[PDB]
Amino acid sequence: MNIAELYGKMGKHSWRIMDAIFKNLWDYEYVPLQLISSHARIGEEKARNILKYLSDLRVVQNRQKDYEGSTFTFIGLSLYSLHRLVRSGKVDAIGKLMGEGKESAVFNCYSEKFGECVVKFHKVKVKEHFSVLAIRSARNEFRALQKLQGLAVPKVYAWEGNAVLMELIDAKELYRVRVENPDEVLDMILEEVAKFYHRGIVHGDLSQYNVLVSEEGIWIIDFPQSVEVGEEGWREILERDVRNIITYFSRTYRTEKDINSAIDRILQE
Ligand SMILES: Nc1ncnc2c1ncn2[C@@H]1O[C@H](COP(=O)(O)OP(=O)(O)OP(=O)(O)O)[C@@H](O)[C@H]1O
Repeated sequence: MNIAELYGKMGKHSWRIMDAIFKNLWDYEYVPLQLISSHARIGEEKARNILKYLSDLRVVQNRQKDYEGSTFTFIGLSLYSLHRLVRSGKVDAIGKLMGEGKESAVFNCYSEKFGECVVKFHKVKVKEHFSVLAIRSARNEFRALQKLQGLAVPKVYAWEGNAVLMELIDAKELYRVRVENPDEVLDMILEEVAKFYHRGIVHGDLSQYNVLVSEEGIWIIDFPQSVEVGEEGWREILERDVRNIITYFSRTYRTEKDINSAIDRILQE
């Protein structure tokens, strides 16, 4: 069922129940029914009924093991985030899915103010909380993009929940394009990485899947794993972006660039 049809099934009472989940995410995964109810100002039995219906529509997940509590699914938190974008007047209509995998769903959408955009809905210290982590990814991407404005990255328009609204780039992933000047394209990527670094940003997942290319040039996208220069492991993360992109060019084009020199060059600037 499309996100636009799901959006159409939501009434004001539904939105207010979901606001009440969202505002309490910071201190529960499963927000207790009693608090959803007290925040939304909707009676308990009726809140319970709205939630069971939201569950049938896969917007929330309701649990009853320790206590009656509710949290967003991916679809739900995305729907809610879109809602906040629509109410801020930044989006008018959501459009068709452009792609989805492991980390995000990316939709086309149209804005009167910003034109034809994408909205990217994000999914996903002890190494072994879905909503708060997806919203932190979203926000991280948004701030990185903001600090990078003016370079070859999308213009960024807004952030709500797990959603970032940004400019549609008319270009394809590097991986899907055979370039005939690979050395120059590799150098234009490394130069942009140097400009990120001068702005205090490391991309954090640079690859052939998030450099976009056309006749016009390249763009870099996808910044939810980006860190600031000075954060823990930043330098090793920058090295991994440089090594990885250079390795992709070596494998695909037998480009000859030396990894350690490329990094030293970026770092000394
Ligand atoms: N601003 C945009 N303009 C054009 N297409 C985009 C834009 N943002 C995302 N896309 C398309 O959607 C795909 C997935 O988005 P993105 O790479 O940012 O998310 P991801 O979840 O990290 O996936 P990936 O592994 O491909 O990097 C892109 O590789 C690209 O083809």
